[PDB]
Amino acid sequence: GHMELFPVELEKDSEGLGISIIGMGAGADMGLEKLGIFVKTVTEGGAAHRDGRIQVNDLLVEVDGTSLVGVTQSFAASVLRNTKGRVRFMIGRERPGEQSEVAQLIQQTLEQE
Repeated sequence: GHMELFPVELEKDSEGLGISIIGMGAGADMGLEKLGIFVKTVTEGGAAHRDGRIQVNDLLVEVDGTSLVGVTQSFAASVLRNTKGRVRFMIGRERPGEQSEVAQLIQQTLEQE
């Protein structure tokens, strides 16, 4: 499996963006910090919903010129304000996972020799 680090380029309206973020994740390791400021919502009023770029299941891994990795939600909210009107982000979603081994798992139960 992997995180799909795909480039996301939005175009904001005169309104701006139309999303929200949320501070999820656990592991404030102090100098690594495996946190995830994922998209909390993607408001229909804004360009993000109408474009279909930043989706509610996406994660801001890095912005045009600033790596996130796992910051505080305030940091992420602020990076989008420090950046230009159009910036490419690298969204990294953990798309795969439910591929196999779900619920029942593999579980070598029929082999106990």
